[PDB]
Amino acid sequence: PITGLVYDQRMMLHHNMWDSHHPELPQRISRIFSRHEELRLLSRCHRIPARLATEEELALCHSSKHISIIKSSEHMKPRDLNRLGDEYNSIFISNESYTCALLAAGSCFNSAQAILTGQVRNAVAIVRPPGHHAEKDTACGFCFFNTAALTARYAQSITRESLRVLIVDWDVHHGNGTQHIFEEDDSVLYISLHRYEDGAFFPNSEDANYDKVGLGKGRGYNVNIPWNGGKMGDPEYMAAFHHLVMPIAREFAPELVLVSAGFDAARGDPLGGFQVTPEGYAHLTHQLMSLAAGRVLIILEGGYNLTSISESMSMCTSMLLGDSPPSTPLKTSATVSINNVLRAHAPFWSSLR
Ligand SMILES: CC(C)N(Cc1ccc(C(=O)NO)cc1)S(=O)(=O)c1cc(F)c(F)c(F)c1F
Ligand SMILES: [K+]
Ligand SMILES: [K+]
Ligand SMILES: [Zn+2]
Repeated sequence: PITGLVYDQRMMLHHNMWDSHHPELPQRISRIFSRHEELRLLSRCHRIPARLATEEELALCHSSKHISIIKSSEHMKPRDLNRLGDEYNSIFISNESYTCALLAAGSCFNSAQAILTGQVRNAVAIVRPPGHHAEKDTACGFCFFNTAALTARYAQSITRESLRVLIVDWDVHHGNGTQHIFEEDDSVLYISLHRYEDGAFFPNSEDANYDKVGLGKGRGYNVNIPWNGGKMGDPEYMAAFHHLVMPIAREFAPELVLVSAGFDAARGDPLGGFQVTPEGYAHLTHQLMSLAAGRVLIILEGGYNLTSISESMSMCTSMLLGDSPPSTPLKTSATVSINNVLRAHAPFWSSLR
């Protein structure tokens, strides 16, 4: 009945040479770690060591070319780091970026290992850079390799290839890379909540809309819950979990739950525009703990208000440790969104009928 925690300050070395105020700050992870200490959560966890992902583990989800190109940045001069970064959508690169992305992924592998070997029940991974925009063949949106996707495949690689993994992605952005990597896969259920605004919200693709339900054997195993019409918060997220995430997840009956846990839907986030509270994130975590015999790994993705993400992710760890959850009409467009997803997925999930 133990909660694992992974954090390594080396992941702070990834930085933006040209704009030291870029919102994907090194101190994102140290602020979260400090708040865990400050709230006396750290001493209640089992510390799991960070490690580098291997290049063969990266090949679970990424092409050898993508791996080689990102690895080549390790010794690039600033001019070439700027040029390579600019070939992607919203990427900055320093000489330490590749190392840090390996550390983020390997830390989560070690956390998934600790859960699956029974050394801990659940775990939290305070990692950067994030992962969920990363595609098989390209970097995107502050992400180099798809940490959560890789962790799902790593978990399958040490148990069975068809181990049922649920990925709940509550970062305010669509995890396009995660969706694409698993789009034909019935072993990995991807559920994303994200601001959409009819394609105007980053990453600006109709791939994030509710009618993208998966392909082939994966049809039904991709659930997009897209928000339109401005600011959402706890009522909308609790409703989406009650009508959609939890009924589908229970029917899927995952053997492992990964949370792509960006905290940029948080109150105070400058990039998400939403108002999910730390208590709200606590309740979302508490709900997910009812799945997979409690085998839940929470993985930091985005989230840019340092105070918001520190309080929100700490509230999640508090829930993993077994603490009692803390203590409103939906916006009309949120009801429309939830009903659109319900109609899209009732063909595949009996719990929605
Ligand atoms: C496009 C916009 C949404 N951004 C990129 C982004 C990507 C991923 C996440 C995330 O959290 N994904 O899960 C959050 C933000 S930006 O930060 O505001 C931004 C930063 C810059 F440095 C720029 F030069 C620039 F033009 C710019 F738009
Ligand atoms: K998401
Ligand atoms: K899928
Ligand atoms: Zn995000």
